[PDB]
Amino acid sequence: ICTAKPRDIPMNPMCIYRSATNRRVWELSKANSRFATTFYQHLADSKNDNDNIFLSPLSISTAFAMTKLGACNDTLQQLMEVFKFDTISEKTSDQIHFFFAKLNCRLYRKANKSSKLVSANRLFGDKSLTFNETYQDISELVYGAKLQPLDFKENAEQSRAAINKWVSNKTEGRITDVIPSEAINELTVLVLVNTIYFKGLWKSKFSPENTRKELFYKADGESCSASMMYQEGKFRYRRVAEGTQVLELPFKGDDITMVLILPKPEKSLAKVEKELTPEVLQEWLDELEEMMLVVHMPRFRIEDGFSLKEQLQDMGLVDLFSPEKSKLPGIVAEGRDDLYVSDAFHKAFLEVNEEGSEAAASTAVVIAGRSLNPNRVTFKANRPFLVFIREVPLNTIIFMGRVANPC
Ligand SMILES: *[C@@H]1O[C@H](CO)[C@@H](O[C@@H]2O[C@H](CO)[C@@H](O[C@@H]3O[C@H](CO)[C@@H](O)[C@H](O[C@@H]4O[C@H](CO)[C@@H](O)[C@H](O)[C@@H]4O)[C@@H]3O)[C@H](O)[C@H]2NC(C)=O)[C@H](O)[C@H]1NC(C)=O
Ligand SMILES: *[C@@H]1O[C@H](CO)[C@@H](O[C@@H]2O[C@H](CO)[C@@H](O)[C@H](O)[C@H]2NC(C)=O)[C@H](O)[C@H]1NC(C)=O
Ligand SMILES: *[C@@H]1O[C@H](CO)[C@@H](O)[C@H](O)[C@H]1NC(C)=O
Repeated sequence: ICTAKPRDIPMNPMCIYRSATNRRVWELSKANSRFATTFYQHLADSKNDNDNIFLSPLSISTAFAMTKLGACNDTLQQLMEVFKFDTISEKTSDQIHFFFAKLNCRLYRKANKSSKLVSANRLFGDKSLTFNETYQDISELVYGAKLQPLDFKENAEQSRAAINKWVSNKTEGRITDVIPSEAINELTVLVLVNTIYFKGLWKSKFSPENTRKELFYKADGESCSASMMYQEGKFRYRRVAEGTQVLELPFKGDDITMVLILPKPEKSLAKVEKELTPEVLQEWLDELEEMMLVVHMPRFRIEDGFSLKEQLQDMGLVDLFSPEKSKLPGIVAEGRDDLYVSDAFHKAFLEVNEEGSEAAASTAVVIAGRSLNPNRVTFKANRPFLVFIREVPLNTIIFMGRVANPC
């Protein structure tokens, strides 16, 4: 529950780590964003400069915190480090989860229903096994993560298909193939899943009479018909250092806003992407002022889908993915120490139009399946701009991306 005190909810898991109440929530937002930034940069490195990039970093943190609940030692420590939970001012590693839940409460349970922002988590564990009873309870109590019994052992590729359809249902059709083909096997014990959906209407619309098809040129040497939108109004805006523009497009309500970032034409995104931090982002935010301006942005849809393994390994999640060293003895009943994350996937969808925006994303951590290779199917394109959908009052980057192809 959201309306509760720190001691009230007995959320003491197995392990623990070292290292008014509203300020906890806020410290976790700083943590989350630091992860978000860093995760973004590593992920950027993996991709081309001209490739699209979209994701919910909030989603990832959530799914990995869910996982954290049955972690121990060199798995629990790394989890806190990598996801900057070891930054929040509190001495115990089980205190993260009370605040994450409260953050989640603020995010997904508001009276202000200008824009729709929902989330659904769920554990899908093998049917034959028994899961630690405290584990289970906290999972559902803190995150809302019910445990659904699927037949990993026998009917494997249909349970892969049932988790995907579950995500699909919770993301209004947008997120369809979270779990890639052939990743859930006969040994798959548990699959931890997050889901976030957003849909907002602009605070000020783009009339559809003013949209114009104009052609877009890629770095390879190709053309596509972009659909530019147009509008004129007062918008929080700033031309910052190096001739970079930061424009903010608030949604009906003012609580959630889309924040664009475009570099001076000559320059690339790289410089800005390489120096991108939470501090940097808030600087610009504080700088912005109300301005009469003409906005031209595309009518477009981007979808991004990837594994988090290599990237997260790079930032320090090494034990968790390791078959020999991974430490997760709070999940099942006996302490099965053959629990290790095979692979973890993410998939996001962005759609911006005249009427507003729709964003969806999902994260699925898979315990003991296979670890497949990055399945890449995307093309490079020119002149990219960063997008960020954020919740103002609670300092959280919900979605975050780099649009690079508006067709
Ligand atoms: C994801 O799965 C959800 C269930 O867990 C499911 O949501 C439920 O869907 C039904 C839709 O049939 C919702 O019920 C609606 O309730 C109102 C009651 O006021 C009805 O008016 C409405 O029926 C429509 O109304 C007409 C009758 O005047 C009829 O002619 C129309 O054709 C139509 O049937 C529904 O009965 C229910 O509230 C939903 N929520 C829950 C929690 O159950 C989702 O559809 C599914 N989403 C996706 C994307 O798959
Ligand atoms: C489920 O996990 C809990 C902790 O995550 C385990 O219980 C703890 O066990 C130690 C002693 O063995 C006690 O000091 C703690 O107070 C226990 N917690 C509770 C709530 O009992 C528990 O052993 C696990 N259960 C199973 C079946 O494995
Ligand atoms: C891991 O942590 C538990 C308690 O936190 C401790 O008992 C154990 O010795 C640690 N090390 C290993 C290798 O398990």
